[PDB]
Amino acid sequence: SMFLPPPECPVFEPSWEEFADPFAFIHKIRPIAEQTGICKVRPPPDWQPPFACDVDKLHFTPRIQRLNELEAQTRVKDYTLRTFGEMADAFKSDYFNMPVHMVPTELVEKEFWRLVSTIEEDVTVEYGADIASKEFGSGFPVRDIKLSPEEEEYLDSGWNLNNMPVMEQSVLAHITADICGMKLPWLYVGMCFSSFCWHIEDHWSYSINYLHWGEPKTWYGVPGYAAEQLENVMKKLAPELFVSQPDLLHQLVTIMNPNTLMTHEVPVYRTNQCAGEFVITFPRAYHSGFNQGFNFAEAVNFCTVDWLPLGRQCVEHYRLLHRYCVFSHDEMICKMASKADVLDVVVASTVQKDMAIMIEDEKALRETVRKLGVIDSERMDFELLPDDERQCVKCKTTCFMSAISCSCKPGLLVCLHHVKELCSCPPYKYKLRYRYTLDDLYPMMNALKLRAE
Ligand SMILES: FC(F)(F)c1ccc(OC2CCNCC2)nc1
Ligand SMILES: [Cl-]
Ligand SMILES: [Mn+2]
Ligand SMILES: [Zn+2]
Ligand SMILES: [Zn+2]
Repeated sequence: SMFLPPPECPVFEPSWEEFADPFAFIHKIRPIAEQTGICKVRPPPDWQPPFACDVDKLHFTPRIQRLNELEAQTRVKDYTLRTFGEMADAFKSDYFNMPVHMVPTELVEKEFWRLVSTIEEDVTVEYGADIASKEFGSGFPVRDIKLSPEEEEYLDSGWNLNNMPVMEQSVLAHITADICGMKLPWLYVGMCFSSFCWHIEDHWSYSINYLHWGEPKTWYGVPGYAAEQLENVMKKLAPELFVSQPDLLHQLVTIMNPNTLMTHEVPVYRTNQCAGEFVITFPRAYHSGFNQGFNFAEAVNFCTVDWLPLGRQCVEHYRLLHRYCVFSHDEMICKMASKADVLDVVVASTVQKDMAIMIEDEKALRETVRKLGVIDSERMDFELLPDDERQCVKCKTTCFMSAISCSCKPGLLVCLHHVKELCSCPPYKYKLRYRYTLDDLYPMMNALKLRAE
């Protein structure tokens, strides 16, 4: 009745030995956590990263948020940290007529789900969300300014979210294109009820979230295997969310009661993330939540070797949806292959397998377009073109292995799945533009094998 909290997601308390290597640890808990989509990680009691900031010199531009269930919000779009904190505490204090920390978390949760489902209430809140910048930096130590001995100890921690993307078992650790959205941490300043709508990460990546300080962040998570179930429920109740969008900056997302999902047989788990704790989201695991009060979090995307095959599947799914890519998965694979001699050996082995599938798929595609009567061809360094100059006109995929052009429509490309979609000219007028021949690729494949042994 009213709100039934979902069951608790898994909570892990690794020893320092377990904890020291984030990638080994994540791989370890994966059979458990991937069944629940999210999990919480409590670091060893003495892992205590130093937090320090001047609340008067940190500025940011707030986003405003209406709180209505099923209402469309867009994924992306001046306070000091102090003036925001004052506004945030006053809001929670006045809303509940209580001291801001005496408000029970159970109560804030039940109240959140009441207020979002009521048309009459028009509660609006504000929050901060931006990548690390010079005007507002990471909450973790970074090199620059003389650091304290305590800060230096955490500079190279695997769990320092600045390091995670560039560590050795990370797969995005070598991507050329400056995907600032996916290897840089994001900073989040929350207040009571400010919420993150249901979503999955770009390219179905992992995310790792650290709550540096403040009141808890409440999470709901859904395991990856249930992603399409959830989408079907949402399509049915809010179809306006699923119309086509002109770019990445136009994704539509919404607040939705997890009990609604649970009624439709979608497994949902919850947690309250407190200061000093990590939440990890797994590939294609839907998640949402809201902040209990004034707080400060930091989060980053990442991709492990476990993720690589899912990344390929995600881009295929993006193609089916005519959804824009953040980067080319094939380009990332080939970039790594080209650096095989310095790859971690397990990484080399995993990349080799994805590359084999890529090559077999590419062979079949090239044979198909040849049979359609595309004969002329020319090598092309796709990686040099801005993304918006190499997207398939039909399905918006970022091209890299190959594409079709026609002199009839200068600058336009289709991927090889959409050869019929470029123009009315006969295919013999087309050119196949390709990055590699088979012969270019097999030394790269062999290098990976040698590195992998
Ligand atoms: F996977 C690549 F290496 F890119 C690749 C794959 C296939 C290809 O052409 C095939 C298919 C058409 N006949 C010759 C072999 N050329 C290059
Ligand atoms: Cl409302
Ligand atoms: Mn997320
Ligand atoms: Zn296409
Ligand atoms: Zn043409």
